[PDB]
Order: sequence, then structure tokens, then C-alpha cells
Amino acid sequence: HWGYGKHNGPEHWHKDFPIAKGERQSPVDIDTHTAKYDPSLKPLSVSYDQATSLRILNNGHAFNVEFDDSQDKAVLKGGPLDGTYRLIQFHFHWGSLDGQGSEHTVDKKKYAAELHLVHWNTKYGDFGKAVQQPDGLAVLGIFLKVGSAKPGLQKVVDVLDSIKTKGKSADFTNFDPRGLLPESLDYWTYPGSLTTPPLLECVTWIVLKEPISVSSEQVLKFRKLNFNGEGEPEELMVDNWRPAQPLKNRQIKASFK
Ligand SMILES: [Hg+2]
Ligand SMILES: [Zn+2]
Repeated sequence: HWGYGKHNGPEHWHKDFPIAKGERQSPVDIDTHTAKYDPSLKPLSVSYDQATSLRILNNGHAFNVEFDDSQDKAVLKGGPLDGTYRLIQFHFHWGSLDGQGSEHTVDKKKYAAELHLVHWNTKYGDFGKAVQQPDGLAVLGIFLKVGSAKPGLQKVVDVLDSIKTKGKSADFTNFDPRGLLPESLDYWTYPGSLTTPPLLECVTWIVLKEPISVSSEQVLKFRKLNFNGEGEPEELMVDNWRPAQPLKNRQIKASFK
């Protein structure tokens, strides 16, 4: 099926998923001199105090930290969003080298990795229904650069050994996503899509300007993951990012200036 290699990668996705060439595809390049400050943006509200993680899963493309979304707990609201969006999972995209890995780019700059915290609009009852709606999802995107270690990421790093291959999962309770947030909540926002098939055009993107710094040894451990299933030829899980897609006259707004 779809992947990131030469024969099943982003350039092939359009065949099974025609929407790959659609009008609001993600990621995009954020041209900082074209994005306009928007005075009508409300303050962004990230409320992760009562977040309840359940488990971590290697799905053969990335790893997802999944949350219990059966109650209103970890929610994103404010900014460009109307109503309340519930955290369901987070995952990352990363490179084989520090000079690449992010999906969004900033004035064509690629970061070492990108964190996606995926939330669904609670007016639609659940995730599956939300992804049938143009405002069904909100994704908080956070860039990763290589420098000082991120202490709040280490619990994730340490569990990766138990989920090396496609299909493996581990109990992952009491993880606090607040340990993954940078100081500032300044952001760019635009309407877009999921960056993995089925590439559904249901996302309000909120991409934070301030990256988090992770250590070289932290990202190195990301790179020890496998795309393949256990007992199969080893294919390192690296470069699981989709490159920037056409903006198509969409408007990127900034929360700051
Ligand atoms: Hg949609
Ligand atoms: Zn993602």
C-alpha cells in the first residue's frame, strides 16, 4: 500500500487518493512575508491538564500516541476555531538527517521533525463523522529542531524500543502532552488536509512559530523505528514526511505582529 519509498511515496498517492491534487492539500510552505496578521483571531486555548493517554502504536508509517476522547478533557479552542475540538492522537514526521523531516516549511526552511496533535470538532459526535466535514478537524503543528533535550519527550523516546515494528503497540498511560509545547503560542493558520492518505480536506491547521528543541540522541531513537513488520527485511522508519503542496490562492493568517 502507500508509503514513503520510491514506488509507493507521495508522488504515487494521487492514484488511489485523487484528492492528493485537490484544492486544499497539506502541508504547504509558509511564506512569512505573504501571511497577514489577523486582528479578528481570538486567543488560542490549549487545555491539556486532564489529558488521558491510552497507548502507543507503530502503524507502519509513524507512531501514534492515542488518547481517551470519550469525555471532554484535552481540548483545543479559540484562534480561528469555532467551538471545541478534542485531542484524539499525536504523531510526528521526521527525516533521515537533521536538515529535513518537517512537513510544513517556513520560507522554504525544513526543520528536523514536526509534531501533529490531532483534534476533532465535538459538534460532529466523533472522529469518523468529523472527517466528512470541511471543519471537522484541527491539527496543532509544532516544529522540532536539534539542540537541547526535550524532557517532556523522553517518556515517548524510552517506549520506542517496545514498538519497533509495524503492528506493535504498548500501554502508554499518564502521558502529559503539555511537556511538548514551546513557550509561545504564536501561530500561522490556514485551511488544509491530513498529510497522509486518505488526505481528507477537513483540517484547520494551526502551526506554531516557535519550534521545540529535542536532542540528537532523541531524534536518533525515532530513526531506529521500522516501517516493516517483525520478522521482515529492515526498512528504517525515516523520511515519513509529505513535501509542500500548492497553496492554490488559500490565505495563511498570522496570530502575531
Ligand atoms: Hg472534509
Ligand atoms: Zn501528521
